[PDB]
Amino acid sequence: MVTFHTNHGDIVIKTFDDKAPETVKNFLDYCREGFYNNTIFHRVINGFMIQGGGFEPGMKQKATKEPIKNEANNGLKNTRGTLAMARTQAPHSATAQFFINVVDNDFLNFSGESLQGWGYCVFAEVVDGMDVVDKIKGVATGRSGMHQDVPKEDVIIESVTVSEHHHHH
Repeated sequence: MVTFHTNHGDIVIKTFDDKAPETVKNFLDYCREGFYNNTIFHRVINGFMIQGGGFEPGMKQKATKEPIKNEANNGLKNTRGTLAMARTQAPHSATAQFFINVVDNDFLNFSGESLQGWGYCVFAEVVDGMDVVDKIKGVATGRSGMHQDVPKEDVIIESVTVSEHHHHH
C-alpha cells in the first residue's frame, strides 16, 4: 500500500505487483527516494483523468531514470480509480509520471503490441480517498507555457508513505 499525502487529503493505493512487476518496482523506487515529494498534479481534466509525478511547482520538471517497459499487455483495464503510467509516443517511454482514471477510459486500453495498440499500463488502484481524487479532478485549471489543464492553484503531492503487511503461518 502507498499513500499519497496531497494538499487535498490522502490517496491510498494498492499496487498490482504480479501484473506489472517492473512498473510497480519503478514506481516504489521513486516513492522511497523522495522523487514524488513536492511534485504536482500538473494535468487535470475532469471526466478524464488527473496526471502528476513529473513537475515541481513552477512547471519545474525533475530529471528521471531510464524509461521502463510498457506492461499494458497484462489484461488490466483503465477503469475509474486505476493508476496507469503516462508516456509519450513510444510505448516503452514511461518514466515517473502517472495518472488516475476518473472515469472508465476504455480507449487507453492495450489492444496489441504496436504503436497504436500498446495503450497505457495499469499498475495500481485507489482503495481509499477517491473523494480526494474527485475533489482534485474538479479544480479550476488554465494554461502554463506549452502546457494546458494546469491547476490554477497547485495540487501538490507533499510526500508518500509506504505500508507493508507481512503474514506468517
